[PDB]
Amino acid sequence: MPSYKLTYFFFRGLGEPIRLLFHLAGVQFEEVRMNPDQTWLDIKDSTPMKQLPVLNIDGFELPQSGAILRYLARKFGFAGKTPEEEAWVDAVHDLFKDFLAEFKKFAAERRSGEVEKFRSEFFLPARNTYFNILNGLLEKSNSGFLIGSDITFADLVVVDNLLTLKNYGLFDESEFTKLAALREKVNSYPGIKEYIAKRPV
Amino acid sequence: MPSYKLTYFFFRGLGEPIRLLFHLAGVQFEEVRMNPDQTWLDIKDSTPMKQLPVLNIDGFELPQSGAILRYLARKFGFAGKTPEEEAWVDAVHDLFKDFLAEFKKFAAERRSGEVEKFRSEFFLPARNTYFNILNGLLEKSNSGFLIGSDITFADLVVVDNLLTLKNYGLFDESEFTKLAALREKVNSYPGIKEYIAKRPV
Repeated sequence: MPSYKLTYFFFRGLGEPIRLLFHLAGVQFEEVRMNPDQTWLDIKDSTPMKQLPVLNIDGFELPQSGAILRYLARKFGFAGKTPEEEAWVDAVHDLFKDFLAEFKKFAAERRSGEVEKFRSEFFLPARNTYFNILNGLLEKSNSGFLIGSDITFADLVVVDNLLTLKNYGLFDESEFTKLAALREKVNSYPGIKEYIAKRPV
Repeated sequence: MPSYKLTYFFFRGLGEPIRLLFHLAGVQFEEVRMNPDQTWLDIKDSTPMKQLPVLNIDGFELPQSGAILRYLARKFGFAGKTPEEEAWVDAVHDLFKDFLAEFKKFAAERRSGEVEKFRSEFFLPARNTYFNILNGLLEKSNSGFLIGSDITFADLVVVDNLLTLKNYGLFDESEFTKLAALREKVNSYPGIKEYIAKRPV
């Protein structure tokens, strides 16, 4: 009877996929919320790698969303259907992390200073390429999920971001029929539909 | 008999740890150095996720430095022992990556445009934090390696960067008696030692 504990912030950011993961695998976990508006230095300074989220499973401590995602997805069997698919999961995820950093660069710079769609020409190009690679796997894929015969933590990681992307008005569900379908596919997926349901919008 | 190719540029960059792995392991692979100053637009486009390095095991491709490392590292036996140990290697790897992103963020500003040490007093707080969490493991270590009873692909990734940081003068072997200690253990490691001896200084 192992108990799972995830310490993270109020928002979705990096921990949401891990959340959707636990729900996808239907394994109950206890979430200790943190306040980024009232966090104490000594408390953050005592986190495994001085940053959240952090997983706790009967003693074991694991920081780094990426690491955590895989650790659980691995146990719950949503890390990949074979040693080679798993690596592609790790692949799409890395692509994500890469883009995620290009996005944050935009998001954190569109409130700096005034026509500046100029810097919106580092992002759109990047976002576009990103979407191509994603539409490449989608173009192929015969299951609806990015890679594999089923859903993997790569589908989560990518869509949760299509959400925030959407909210920053950087993702028009229209123009991107394919990704749209995926977002739909993973949101309606049992375990997540119920979760995304009562989820503080 | 399948063949192991790695496509990547003339320099160390992101692919070097993968190279260190194939040697440290002893598995035979061939390198396809690519010209960063000659990549024909359409050549880049037809790459798995339009980016190098790329692992090839006979018409099987793996598009991510991290995906490629973990993939091989698992097959080769340097991903970590127990699942919990592996998760930490994955975590220390993610950390390195978070850090790497800062280093670039510096090197860039380090020659753009003016004694902007302020950005350099934005880099150090990232630099040090990184080094600390890195020291914590290094202490808790009984092997002399970041995590586990032996070497891990995580170390490969960490020491390499320590070298390049060195070249950028952002690291002093004596100032950091521990991290330096680590770097020695990896370079001298049987297999790596040979290889690094024959690579372009």
